[PDB]
Amino acid sequence: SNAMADLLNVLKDKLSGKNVKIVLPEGEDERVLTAATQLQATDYVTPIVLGDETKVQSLAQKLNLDISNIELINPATSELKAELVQSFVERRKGKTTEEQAQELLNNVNYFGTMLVYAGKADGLVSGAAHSTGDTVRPALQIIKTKPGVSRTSGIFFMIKGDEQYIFGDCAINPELDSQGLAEIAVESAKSALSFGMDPKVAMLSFSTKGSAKSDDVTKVQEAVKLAQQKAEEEKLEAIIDGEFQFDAAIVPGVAEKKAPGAKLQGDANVFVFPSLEAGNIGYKIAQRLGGYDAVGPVLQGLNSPVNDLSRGCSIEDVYNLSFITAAQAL
Amino acid sequence: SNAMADLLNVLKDKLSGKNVKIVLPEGEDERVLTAATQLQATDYVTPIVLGDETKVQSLAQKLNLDISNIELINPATSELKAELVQSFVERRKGKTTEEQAQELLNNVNYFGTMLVYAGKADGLVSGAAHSTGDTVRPALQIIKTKPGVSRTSGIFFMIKGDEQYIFGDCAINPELDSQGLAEIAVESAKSALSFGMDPKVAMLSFSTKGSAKSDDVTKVQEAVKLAQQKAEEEKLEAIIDGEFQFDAAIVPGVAEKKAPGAKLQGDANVFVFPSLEAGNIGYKIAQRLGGYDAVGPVLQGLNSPVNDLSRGCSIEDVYNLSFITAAQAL
Ligand SMILES: [Cl-]
Ligand SMILES: [Cl-]
Ligand SMILES: [Cl-]
Ligand SMILES: [Cl-]
Ligand SMILES: [Cl-]
Ligand SMILES: [Cl-]
Repeated sequence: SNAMADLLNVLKDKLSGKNVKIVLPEGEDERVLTAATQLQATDYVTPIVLGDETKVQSLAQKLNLDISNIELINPATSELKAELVQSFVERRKGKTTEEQAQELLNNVNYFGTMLVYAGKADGLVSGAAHSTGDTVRPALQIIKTKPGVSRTSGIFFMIKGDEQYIFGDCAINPELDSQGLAEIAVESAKSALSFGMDPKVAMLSFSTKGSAKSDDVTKVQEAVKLAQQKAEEEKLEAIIDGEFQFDAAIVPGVAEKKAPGAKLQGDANVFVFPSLEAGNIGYKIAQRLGGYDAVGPVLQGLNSPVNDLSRGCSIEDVYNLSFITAAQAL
Repeated sequence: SNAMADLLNVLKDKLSGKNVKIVLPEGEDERVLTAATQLQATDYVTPIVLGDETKVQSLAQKLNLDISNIELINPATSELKAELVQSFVERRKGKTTEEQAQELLNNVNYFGTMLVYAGKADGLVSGAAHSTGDTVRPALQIIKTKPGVSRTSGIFFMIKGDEQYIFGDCAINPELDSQGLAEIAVESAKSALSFGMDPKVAMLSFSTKGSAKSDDVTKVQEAVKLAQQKAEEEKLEAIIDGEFQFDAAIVPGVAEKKAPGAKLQGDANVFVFPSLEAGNIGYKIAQRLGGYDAVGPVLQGLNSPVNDLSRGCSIEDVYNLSFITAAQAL
């Protein structure tokens, strides 16, 4: 099996001919620039690279890359800047002056975020470069969360051989109550659909179907009710159930004994952790002790997708995250 | 490798000739009775089986077991009952009458617990039989936690091939603050020593050494300080450190990057989870996705050890848990 290639093949079938454009603000980053050349040579994702044109071209030359067919935009000299300034001023509802917007939009991450907001591109991948802060920051200001969603959350694809799961929230929210967990469950189901999965979402705990009693157990039980309510409202093509211990969620024989007649019978493929402590630890255990590759974090909940690279990313990481982001944009 | 046999070999070297006696209250349980015969045929653990003598002998016959060399005690007719009644009345400080004690001590779990308290046996393993409640309940009343320990906690040996880790608290305490986590860390270190390990205890979080800020991160940071204080006080032969994400605790290269100069460098063998949600989920992930066997739960913190079997245990589980309990008694 080749789990990463198999995930990409599902995303490619969705993306083929859709012409999705992903902004890569960090054109002076070697990994990003090289990944842009690779994406350009597919049909699925069109990279829009930002930076100083002379510096980016010099870096390409150093790297022995032909970037002549890549769209490369320097914010300060772009014919689009004027419209993006005006839109950013309108979006900010008077919180930013025209002069401030003219200044801010010279920043590659702000400019890139505005390309997405203005419909000139579909999503954005950044974070490889030290000068990029949190990729998500301008996105929160400009793009915002989707109607009905309070906050972003972070998911990972956990992949090994022929197995592919989604785990979340593993990165973002350190304090979660029932409403927050239910939000994560619904967003994760939607993300799983974007990625071509048939979502079966287990809300995890140390209890299975009332086997323990505590405030944290009640929290997850109430989250299941709210998530099911939100899903059914929207006729989401997903099953959401809980509370389950991890084995009851993923082992049919355990489910049969501990959760008889539940909607899930040990066949979950999306796992919602009851806290960030649990999720961060749990994906790291699956990664190291299970030998699963952890692809992410992938952000969900925004009106348009943006995702954040590690400073230590590889070229392949940029390529893969660009595909994931492009799939999210559909 | 044979991870379970290898753990038993360490425990056998400690137990050889020490004549440790483990009470098995459930002599009318097939698994327990068969395990008693197996333990009797070693030198390490002496089983003290309780029950109605005629019923236990009839069950042995049905099972084709020779139990003639096993110590078998019927509480109601035991020559020891009178002394155990008097001791139980004294231990209860007037909360139980002599008549009530005479009645209660006919119960195999109470009688067995009193054998331990009175120094007639060293530990106790129960829980296979439906009529046994929580094995620990009489223990809490009679044996109690060790001086300086508030509560029991539950650990698992996570074993695969040549790898052996301790995870806790994975079973008992649904609400833990810094003091409670520090208690678990110190008890787990002590348990690891009992089991022949050189304990390197990582206190887990979603943060590594200040990489995130939240109340839950502060909780674990403060727990590390308190645990180190308690360990150093007692010149415990253990290292306790944190806070660590799971990969920083167990992967040297991650530790070097994320926790430079920390006391642990990716070489933890004892893992203290920041909550029961995290621990219960985390061991189940290690078990199912990692293919680790999870041996437990093993209780720690009592003045004398008692441990609890699943109703669905095997014969081997009773045998193994008897060895673990006997090791704890040293
Ligand atoms: Cl559902
Ligand atoms: Cl669990
Ligand atoms: Cl990355
Ligand atoms: Cl230490
Ligand atoms: Cl972690
Ligand atoms: Cl068991």
